[PDB]
Amino acid sequence: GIAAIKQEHAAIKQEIAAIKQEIAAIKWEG
Amino acid sequence: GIAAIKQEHAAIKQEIAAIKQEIAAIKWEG
Amino acid sequence: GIAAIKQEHAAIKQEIAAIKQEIAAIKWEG
Ligand SMILES: [Cu+2]
Repeated sequence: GIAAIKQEHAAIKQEIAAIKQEIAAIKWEG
Repeated sequence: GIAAIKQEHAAIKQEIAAIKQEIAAIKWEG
Repeated sequence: GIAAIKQEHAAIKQEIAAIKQEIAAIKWEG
């Protein structure tokens, strides 16, 4: 139902935030 | 409700499109 | 409706998995 969808949004939003962190590291590490 | 979920989909979809643009720049800039 | 939302989640989840594959290739190819 709606609650299930909202829980999958939050997971997707955490997948995206981590991707953004990896992208930053690819550009700036070192 | 459903409308709220659809508005968070559209935001997620814009987060992803920008990520794809940054990935392209990482590979091809210069 | 809910089914439509679930179909857009699955698409988003495939967009993310491919992004993760491209990120891995950027780091490790070669
Ligand atoms: Cu969603």
